[PDB]
Amino acid sequence: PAFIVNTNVPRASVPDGFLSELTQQLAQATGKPPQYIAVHVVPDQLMAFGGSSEPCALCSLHSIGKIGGAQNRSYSKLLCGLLAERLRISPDRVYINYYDMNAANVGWNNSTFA
Amino acid sequence: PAFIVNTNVPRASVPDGFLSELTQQLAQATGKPPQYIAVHVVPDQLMAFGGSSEPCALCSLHSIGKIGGAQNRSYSKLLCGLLAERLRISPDRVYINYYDMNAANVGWNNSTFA
Amino acid sequence: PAFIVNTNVPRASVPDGFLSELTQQLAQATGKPPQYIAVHVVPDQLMAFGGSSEPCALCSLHSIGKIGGAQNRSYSKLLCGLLAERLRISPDRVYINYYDMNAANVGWNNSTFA
Repeated sequence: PAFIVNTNVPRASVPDGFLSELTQQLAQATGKPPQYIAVHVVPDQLMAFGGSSEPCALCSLHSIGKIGGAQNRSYSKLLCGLLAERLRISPDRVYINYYDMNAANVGWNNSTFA
Repeated sequence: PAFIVNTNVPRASVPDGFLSELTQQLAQATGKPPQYIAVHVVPDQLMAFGGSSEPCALCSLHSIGKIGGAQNRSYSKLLCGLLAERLRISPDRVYINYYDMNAANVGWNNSTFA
Repeated sequence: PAFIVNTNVPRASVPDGFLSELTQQLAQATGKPPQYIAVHVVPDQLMAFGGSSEPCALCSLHSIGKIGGAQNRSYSKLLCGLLAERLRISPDRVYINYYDMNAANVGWNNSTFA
């Protein structure tokens, strides 16, 4: 799974250990080994949410399965909670797009997961 | 909706008020309330379009509905127009990927839209 | 087609010519003229893969068709090879997501490709 967060929060406000925390919580949430979890945080962005430049985030979670109605509600509580606690972003200024990827459509290690 | 523009145009060439203009025009075009429109502009990128490093852009528009053949043509005229007027990017050096998101696959405010 | 690479490798480690090499090889691989290939490299990112911050990459390849099981295996061999040779990224620390776009969902030149 791959989790990406783009935010207008500055780099200095991203705590040491945040990528490691996301890796662990995402492994737990998705049930996938942490060795397969990729995380990417992009601070200092030029962004607005509802016209406003108050802290906000646009995110994505891509996974081969483990994506669905109940699972995605659960992920959103988890991830919005982490963004609120660690980056001081209000959950109502976060979008997370969930993508259920086909294994044939994910490249890794010179081949695909199919 | 969420609109992301990645461009090799430098930051200093992005005019003041650009994120607000995007937010407004996208609310009008999509019919969505402006409080739900998110916008993200990423200048100074290392990019090429058709092998050339002349001004170009790669963009995305994600929306829960309001995506389709005619609607996307209309969006592209609006958005290419704005990139041309405000960033001086030729419309023929812009790609815009459109995504119709299922409500269950968009997280916001600790839950999803489903 | 549009190919995006996000990496923690620093900007100074991206060799001269790399966007052109990508453009050329992708044109050959996809069969699309190079005039229609866009490439975007994003270095110096805050990323972890499998819990560690050795060189890694998260990439995407969007194309109108020319996406499928065998094709995508072939693209991954090519692209992981290039990231290994030019950026010194181990192919087991690369994910590439492949998107088969509908022509009506790709904006260009004030309209769509439909």
